Amino acid sequence: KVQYALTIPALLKSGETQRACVNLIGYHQPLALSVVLEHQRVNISIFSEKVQPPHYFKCNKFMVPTVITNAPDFVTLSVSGGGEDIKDRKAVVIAPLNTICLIQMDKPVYKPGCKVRFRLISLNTMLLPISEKYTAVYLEDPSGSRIAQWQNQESVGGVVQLEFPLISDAAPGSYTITAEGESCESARQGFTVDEYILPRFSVIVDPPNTISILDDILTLNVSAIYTYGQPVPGSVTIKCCREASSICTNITGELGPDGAFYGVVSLLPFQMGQSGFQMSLGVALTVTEEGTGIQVTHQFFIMITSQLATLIFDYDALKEFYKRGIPYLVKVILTDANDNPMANEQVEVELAGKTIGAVLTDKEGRAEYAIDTSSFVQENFTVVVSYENPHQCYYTEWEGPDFPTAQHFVMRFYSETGSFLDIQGSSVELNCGQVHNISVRYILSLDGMGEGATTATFYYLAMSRAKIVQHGQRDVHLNQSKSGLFNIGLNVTSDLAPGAELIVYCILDLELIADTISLDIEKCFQNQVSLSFSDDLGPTASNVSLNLSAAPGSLCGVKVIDSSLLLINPYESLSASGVYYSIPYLSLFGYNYGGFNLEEPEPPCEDPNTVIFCKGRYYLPVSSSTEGDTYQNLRRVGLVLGTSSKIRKPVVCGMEAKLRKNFSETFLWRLVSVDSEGQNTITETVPDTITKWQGSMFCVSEKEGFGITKYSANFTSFLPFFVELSLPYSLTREEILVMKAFVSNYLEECIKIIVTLQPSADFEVIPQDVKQDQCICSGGRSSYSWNIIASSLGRISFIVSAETTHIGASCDGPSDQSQSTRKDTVIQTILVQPEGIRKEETSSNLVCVEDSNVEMPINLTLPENIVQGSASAFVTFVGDVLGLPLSNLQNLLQMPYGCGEQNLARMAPIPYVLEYLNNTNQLTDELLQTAVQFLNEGYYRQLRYKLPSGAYDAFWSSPSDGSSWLSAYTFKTFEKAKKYIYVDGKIQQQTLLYLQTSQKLDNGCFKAEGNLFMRQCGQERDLCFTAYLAIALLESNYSSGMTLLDDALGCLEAAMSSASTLYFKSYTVYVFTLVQNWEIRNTLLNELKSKVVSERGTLHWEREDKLGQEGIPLYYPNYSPAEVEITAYMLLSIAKGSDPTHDDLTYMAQISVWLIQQQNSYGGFRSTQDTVVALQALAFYAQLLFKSNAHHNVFLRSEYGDVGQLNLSEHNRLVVQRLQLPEVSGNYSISINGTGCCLVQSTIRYNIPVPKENSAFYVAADSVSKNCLNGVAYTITITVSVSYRGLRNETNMVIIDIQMLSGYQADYPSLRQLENSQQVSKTEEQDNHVFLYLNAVPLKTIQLSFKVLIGSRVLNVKSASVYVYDYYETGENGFASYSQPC
Ligand SMILES: *[C@@H]1O[C@H](CO)[C@@H](O)[C@H](O)[C@H]1NC(C)=O
Ligand SMILES: *[C@@H]1O[C@H](CO)[C@@H](O)[C@H](O)[C@H]1NC(C)=O
Ligand SMILES: *[C@@H]1O[C@H](CO)[C@@H](O)[C@H](O)[C@H]1NC(C)=O
Ligand SMILES: *[C@@H]1O[C@H](CO)[C@@H](O)[C@H](O)[C@H]1NC(C)=O
Ligand SMILES: *[C@@H]1O[C@H](CO)[C@@H](O)[C@H](O)[C@H]1NC(C)=O
Ligand SMILES: *[C@@H]1O[C@H](CO)[C@@H](O)[C@H](O)[C@H]1NC(C)=O
Ligand SMILES: *[C@@H]1O[C@H](CO)[C@@H](O)[C@H](O)[C@H]1NC(C)=O
Ligand SMILES: *[C@@H]1O[C@H](CO)[C@@H](O)[C@H](O)[C@H]1NC(C)=O
Ligand SMILES: *[C@@H]1O[C@H](CO)[C@@H](O)[C@H](O)[C@H]1NC(C)=O
Ligand SMILES: *[C@@H]1O[C@H](CO)[C@@H](O)[C@H](O)[C@H]1NC(C)=O
Ligand SMILES: *[C@@H]1O[C@H](CO)[C@@H](O)[C@H](O)[C@H]1NC(C)=O
Ligand SMILES: *[C@@H]1O[C@H](CO)[C@@H](O)[C@H](O)[C@H]1NC(C)=O
Ligand SMILES: *[C@@H]1O[C@H](CO)[C@@H](O)[C@H](O)[C@H]1NC(C)=O
Ligand SMILES: *[C@@H]1O[C@H](CO)[C@@H](O)[C@H](O)[C@H]1NC(C)=O
Ligand SMILES: *[C@@H]1O[C@H](CO)[C@@H](O)[C@H](O)[C@H]1NC(C)=O
Ligand SMILES: *[C@@H]1O[C@H](CO)[C@@H](O)[C@H](O)[C@H]1NC(C)=O
Ligand SMILES: *[C@@H]1O[C@H](CO)[C@@H](O)[C@H](O)[C@H]1NC(C)=O
Repeated sequence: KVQYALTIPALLKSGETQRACVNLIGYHQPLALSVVLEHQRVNISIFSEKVQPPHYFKCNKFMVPTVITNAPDFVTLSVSGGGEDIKDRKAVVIAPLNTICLIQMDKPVYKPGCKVRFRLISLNTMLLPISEKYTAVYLEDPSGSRIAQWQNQESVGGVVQLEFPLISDAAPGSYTITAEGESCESARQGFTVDEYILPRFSVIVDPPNTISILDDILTLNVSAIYTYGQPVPGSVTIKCCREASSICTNITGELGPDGAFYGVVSLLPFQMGQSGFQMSLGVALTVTEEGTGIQVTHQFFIMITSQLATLIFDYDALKEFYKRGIPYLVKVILTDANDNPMANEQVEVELAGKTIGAVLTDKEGRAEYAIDTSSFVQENFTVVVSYENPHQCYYTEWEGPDFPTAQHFVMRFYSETGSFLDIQGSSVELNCGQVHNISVRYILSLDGMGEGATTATFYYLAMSRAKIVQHGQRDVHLNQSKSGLFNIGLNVTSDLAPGAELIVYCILDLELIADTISLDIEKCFQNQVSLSFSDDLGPTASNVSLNLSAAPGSLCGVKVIDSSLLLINPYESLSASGVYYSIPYLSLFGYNYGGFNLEEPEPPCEDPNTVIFCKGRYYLPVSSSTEGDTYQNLRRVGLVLGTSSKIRKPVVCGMEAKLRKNFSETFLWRLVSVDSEGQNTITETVPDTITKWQGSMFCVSEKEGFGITKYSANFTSFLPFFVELSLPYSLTREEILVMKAFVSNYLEECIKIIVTLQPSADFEVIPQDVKQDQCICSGGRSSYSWNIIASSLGRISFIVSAETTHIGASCDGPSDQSQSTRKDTVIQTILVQPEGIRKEETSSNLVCVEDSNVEMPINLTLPENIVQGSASAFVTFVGDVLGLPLSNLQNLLQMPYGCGEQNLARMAPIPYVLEYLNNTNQLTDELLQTAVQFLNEGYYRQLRYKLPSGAYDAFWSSPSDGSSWLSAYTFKTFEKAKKYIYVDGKIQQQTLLYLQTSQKLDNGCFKAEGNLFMRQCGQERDLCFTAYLAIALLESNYSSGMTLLDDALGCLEAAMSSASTLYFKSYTVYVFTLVQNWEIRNTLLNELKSKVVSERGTLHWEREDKLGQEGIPLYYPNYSPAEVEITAYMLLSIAKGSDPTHDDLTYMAQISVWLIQQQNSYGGFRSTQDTVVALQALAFYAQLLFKSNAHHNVFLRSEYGDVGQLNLSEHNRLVVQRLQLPEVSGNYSISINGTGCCLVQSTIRYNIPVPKENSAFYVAADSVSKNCLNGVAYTITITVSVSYRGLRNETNMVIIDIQMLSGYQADYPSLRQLENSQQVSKTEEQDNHVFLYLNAVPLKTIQLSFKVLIGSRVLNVKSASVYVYDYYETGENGFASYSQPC
């Protein structure tokens, strides 16, 4: 006879080689086989062999033709021979496959100020590199807007390397990535960038997390640590209790040796064992400090349990089918409390309703019994196990059983002739390169394969992902009668991916009996990599050598990362399992694939009313609904058989189925290629940070594949001799500060040390007369200190030193030849600044000389009551009119930034100045690069304030329903500045749509949102906003056909009779110049020209604020910021004329000289909204006046001699000439000769001691101590009061900046508390100044309060200053003093 079997997967994978296995047996004459995978048109030739005598088990390769959409095909088998011929036809589905794109994100957690290092990898379905082209690689901020994009990223070796710096702001959240490709669909990825906050404490506690009722002691192992690993002396108090139904205890302790508290808590006061239960013991632990009153609180709940003993079923062994004659292996796992093994115990197993086993455990709660399954013909067979011991404490709560109990429900396994195969499953990860010997048990009954032959062959098959690999045959000699086991020599290799399913079957005479399991294989990646450093230990500035080897001809990307991250976010992208799980169809399940059943029709149902004469009684057929046989053993692995033998159970009708570390950057990111066998040496330089240096790589090759390293190589860099200095940021003149130098020894031998401070003449040092050579040893640190007099000015550097005379063997034993000399000197910086506040006085001038000479003097007069020693006289020359605001673009104004409008002053005038430079043939490559960098940084900073509604608002920390004016400003600036840097079009579209929806048409006028920007225009706020919206629309390159623009022009047309405001008239003039008009613009500017204020050679427009024209109630400040904006629009409008005539160039000069007069030493004029417009107008005006050569030589003289002889030319046209007068009270006179226009600026810088003598913006600051001890107080509390006493309608956004009291620091929790509370819109700290942005300050006094810690202690502390000023009008300001509470 002929018995045959095809084994093929049901779902073939297109384009990759698979295997088909054939199992012919029984025949005697030679045969001729043919297997064809009938595609649409072509015939494949899987087998075309001449088969010869019996036992033909061969499994042959074939290539699946590539197909783009899953399609069903047939497999035909022919057995043509001399005798019987067999024809068979099964069905399979050929499926398509994509290519996989992966993102390697090194440094899993990111912080602001870092560099995100991409890596795109494209792979075939088999892990091989392919060339891939990308078109839409870009990032996305948590707000959902694209930040950066790359175009046409071509892959060189299947890997694309990208970099992206992250701005110092870096809005915390989860940035995402999109990487669209010609084959991939979306290679999405995520970030976990978090705000870098470093709390001064970190408390560590590890509760048992579960306590039994019969427990009397609860032990706590709690400690606390600083940020940099220092002990925290103080008091730790812990209070724990619980509620009862419908008592508390508390203990305290002290620490200090190293930081540790063994907080034993007795449960006797607690009602453990009584009705005062709540199943949860709450615990609150608080740690404090002796000096500072700051405390850290940590609360956790400890579970209260009652089930002391637990018995469970391990669902790895203990299969769900029972076979006749094969013992059923019952394995029970016994654990107590928090999952601990048990000693010798008896678990009683009930088979059906009677205990049969009484199994003793194996000293680890791993008990096993062998239920004899012979003569079981039932269909359910529920086995139950229990922990019967009438001594344990088992008081259940949910009215459950009184002893641990588990139940397992099984099924019956069918086989026609009577024979069964079982495979002893494995519950461990099988390693690569090792032959394994999985065991198979078999019952092979009589009346089956045939008595008289004591030999049986069991065929053997494995399935890795969707393909058959490692076929085999194991033949057994039946020396005994019918039972036993044999070993399967499986050869696990890298070609078996995770999840390899094993199949063993035997074909007896008419029955094919098969059993399958689901082995787990470790991930080996068919490649080998041997990343390894050349030394585990080294100094902090050593030359690290790295020796990597892999498969020949491999492109191989390396990475070295601080492992401090892996203790925070242990989720590495591109792990050993992510790659493998990114593979389609790695474990077939059934026959339903792509909407195709692939299942042959069921056989006919046997009639259940036909009697049977079996032994002596009539019988009737019966079949279980839920059962298992060979067919359900397959159809689960996924194979397709075509055997003649029976593989399905019979069925009868009527019974159917129915962040705490300062980790540094990755210092190598190379992508090296491997030459020959592979001995590449990667050489880099280690950074200074003292951490771990775990190294990994992914190492692809076009021939074999890539192998990720398994155990990352580890490196450690440390300094044997540590010296550290702690200093405050700034100090006050003639103040006695103490220096604290920590010297530490990490050598195994005890050492001595001598430390010396280099004396200097700039600053004096108090001779402390302290000298002790402490015999410090391993794990120790000293606290040598010195007294420093701050009798100097400005920047001073402190240098410490060491000599390391040690006598290593303790102190008595001489070192001899053990060490020679260790040198470690650390530089430190200090800035001493005179007492008082800073003041400036700038008088800029423009010189227009045509072969003439100018001898203007310098009119400088230091004010009376001035601090001596703080005085400097400064002179600035620039070769171009708009030349100075080029080196100071990022710091155009000294004001603190952080609001929406404030931020649009470091990127708003840069497009205009760049356009001016490009137009007057002066742009340079590096200057353009710097301008682009500034623009891009500004875009990153400003993108943070965007609301999801599409509108832009200030104070992202305190959102309020968007701000229409700020949205218009940001939209206009982005549209103007999208020529150079990348700008998302969706963001502009969304903001424009928000402007669309912001109709709110009060009569014919638009209405603006927010109430903190046009606070000075009065009731005309709507008209002013409409005019500004029109200005933005015109100068964003929009024609007058838009609906918003047409409506705005219609609104502005009917405004001449009303709108008697000199602020609104300027806006209307500018918009009617932008919309080129001859009559309306002309008559409006003719009206405005009448109200011009004339000075000596300069013309400008005052605010014309008739309401309250006085000088005492805060109206004396002459430099009103408002008039600068109006004059700048006036200059812009007159410049944007039809043809500037000779009678109008003089007007240009007379309006520009005054405007350029109000320019500070940095470029900013008066405020952000003013300096932006002033710079734009100055750029446009200087566009119309330019000299090719512009010869200028300038020299400054005094009554004693000539200071300097500077020269200005084309080469010296964009760099600023800076000079300092040696004498601050001299008699100086400058001289400029040549032709052209130049700027000369003379400034005086000094200090004044808080001139609080007059009526102003009333500010009063005072303080209280809380922890005042022996003089200096550890914690301070500042409370300030602000009130407004001027004559204005309402006030605008105001800032109060407080200078910290010498060497103190801001209390970040207190500042954050002020931020969360709704009194200050935003709080910021930098360089010992804290800025608080108040939205408004009314006549009613506003009181604020916040705390301040102590850093480096200092005595003889002088006063500090609190300064309040309106951000948009610095004329109304107030000063207040601040003193130490003690
Ligand atoms: C090729 O396949 C066809 C079915 O399309 C079938 O006749 C047979 O398997 C092959 N015939 C020839 C002539 O190769
Ligand atoms: C498959 O069988 C054919 C029969 O002639 C044989 O020549 C071939 O080497 C076998 N293997 C492959 C991969 O074709
Ligand atoms: C713990 O706090 C409670 C507060 O009710 C107090 O009564 C008790 O005295 C405290 N424990 C100690 C040891 O002081
Ligand atoms: C913490 O570690 C173990 C675990 O509780 C304990 O034996 C040890 O005594 C504890 N150490 C301290 C300092 O409490
Ligand atoms: C099997 O049949 C018995 C008969 O009463 C029934 O109690 C049980 O719930 C069924 N199922 C299992 C898994 O034992
Ligand atoms: C598995 O067991 C068989 C028993 O004879 C032995 O021959 C073989 O070497 C074993 N394989 C191992 C231990 O890897
Ligand atoms: C297992 O497979 C590997 C890879 O082909 C081979 O090198 C090794 O010799 C095999 N082991 C045995 C025992 O055949
Ligand atoms: C590389 O190492 C060598 C000696 O090991 C030496 O040149 C130096 O330490 C390293 N190179 C640089 C540039 O630091
Ligand atoms: C953290 O980063 C580096 C150390 O590698 C250092 O330059 C920087 O100042 C550190 N910042 C803080 C706050 O410690
Ligand atoms: C390196 O560190 C890893 C961290 O888990 C560790 O498993 C490994 O044993 C260490 N050593 C080497 C040589 O990888
Ligand atoms: C500038 O100084 C030179 C002398 O160095 C003098 O001859 C000349 O007339 C002055 N003026 C101009 C416009 O060159
Ligand atoms: C400028 O000159 C005037 C004389 O008109 C004098 O009063 C004043 O002190 C000088 N300095 C300043 C800064 O105004
Ligand atoms: C400068 O202006 C010219 C004039 O069209 C333009 O082609 C060029 O791109 C501009 N350069 C820059 C850097 O914008
Ligand atoms: C925008 O500028 C382009 C010049 O690049 C100009 O052709 C166009 O008319 C302007 N306006 C609009 C609405 O495109
Ligand atoms: C012009 O400036 C250059 C710059 O080095 C230098 O020759 C000198 O200062 C000037 N030469 C003159 C004034 O002849
Ligand atoms: C400073 O120069 C001016 C020039 O007129 C004049 O007052 C006098 O020569 C000098 N004054 C002094 C030195 O006080
Ligand atoms: C300032 O504006 C307010 C707006 O409510 C109004 O009282 C008046 O027009 C002005 N004067 C005073 C004193 O408020």
